[PDB]
Amino acid sequence: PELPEVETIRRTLLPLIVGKTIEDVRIFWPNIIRHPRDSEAFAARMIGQTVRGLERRGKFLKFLLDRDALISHLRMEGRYAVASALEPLEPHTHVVFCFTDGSELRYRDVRKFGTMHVYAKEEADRRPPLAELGPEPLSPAFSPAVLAERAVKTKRSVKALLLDQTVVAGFGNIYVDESLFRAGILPGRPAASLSSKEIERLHEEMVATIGEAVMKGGSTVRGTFQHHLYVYGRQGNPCKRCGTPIEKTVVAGRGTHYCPRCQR
DNA sequence: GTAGACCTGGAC
DNA sequence: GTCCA
DNA sequence: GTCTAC
Ligand SMILES: [Zn+2]
Repeated sequence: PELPEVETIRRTLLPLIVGKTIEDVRIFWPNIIRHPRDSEAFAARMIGQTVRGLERRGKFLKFLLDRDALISHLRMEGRYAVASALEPLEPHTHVVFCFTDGSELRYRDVRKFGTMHVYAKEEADRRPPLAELGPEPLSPAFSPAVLAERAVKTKRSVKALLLDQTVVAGFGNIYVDESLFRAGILPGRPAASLSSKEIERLHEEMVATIGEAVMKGGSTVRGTFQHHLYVYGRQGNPCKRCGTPIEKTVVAGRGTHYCPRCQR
């Protein structure tokens, strides 16, 4: 899940929990709770608070309660669902919040990588993990200029620069490869070796890609945007623009898909 | 930079 | 049995 | 998806 997936979850979950008051919280896999460290304290501070709103910052979901904010990261398998407290839980359910009306919010995560933090509202943006986070791609904060300042100062690949959440928030393996394809730029190339015409071009393809994926409810990998993917997950398949077999190597320590003729 | 963690169930 | 994200 | 260790 990247910005489009996390943003879709946000729009689809808010109306199912707004106004509900928390009555109890249960943890079946402690390590998921990062702050406060003691999972018993995390559970007790939320009791009695009402869900007032739900926001997003990069790839993080930000639950807004009475005085606190709950910060949740889904990593690779994390998923949410609301249901009746009288029915059986699905497997791999590690954290559950029970509301005073008999319903509950369930969090599942097969690999157990997800994380959760909670702080008073006014302190959330000044502390980890949201503190040293970059600007939103669909906002004036992100521009061709703000993308150059960072590129003209490093040897690392251009893909390695886009995966970094401090540079720009929200992009992942799927949308980084797609964006670089639409811009005609090889992923393994140096960030400093990019011209101005390329920078602006890359900025424009990232905005148009993230925007499109959102209007389609994200992509279903592992939702209808996966039908619009050009390179991701298409090793040894004819390119949609030129017909050259898509290739797959390894850049920045991650699997990488690209077209050898279209990108350069 | 690229293995190596942190975990687990479908792929081949 | 075993390699993958 | 991220963080850490040669
Ligand atoms: Zn091509």
